Amino acid sequence: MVKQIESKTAFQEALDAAGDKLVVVDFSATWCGPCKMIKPFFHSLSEKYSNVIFLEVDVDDCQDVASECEVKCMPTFQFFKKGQKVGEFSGANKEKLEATINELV
Repeated sequence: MVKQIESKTAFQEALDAAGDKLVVVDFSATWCGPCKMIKPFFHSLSEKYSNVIFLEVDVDDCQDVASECEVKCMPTFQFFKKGQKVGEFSGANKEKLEATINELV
C-alpha cells in the first residue's frame, strides 16, 4: 500500500493529492540494513491505516528530493499534512513510528 516515489514532481503531486490526510514518507537507501528490515512493518502500517498515505523515497533514486527534504540519517520518516511538514525523526523504531502516526492522523 506504499506509493513508490520516482521523481520530485511525483513527490509534490502525492503531497498535493493527499487532501486533509496525513502523509508518511520513508526515506531509505539499499545499503541501510534496518531500512530493509523495517520495510515490511512500513507496508503493514499502510494496510492497517487505509486512512493515511504512505510513500517510499530511495535517496539514491531521488537525490533532489533527499537534498530538499534535508535528510541525514537512514531511515528518516517525515510527516506531512496539506503540503506542510508536521513531524520528523530518524531510525528504524517501529513503536515510535506507529505512535507518531496516531499523534498526527
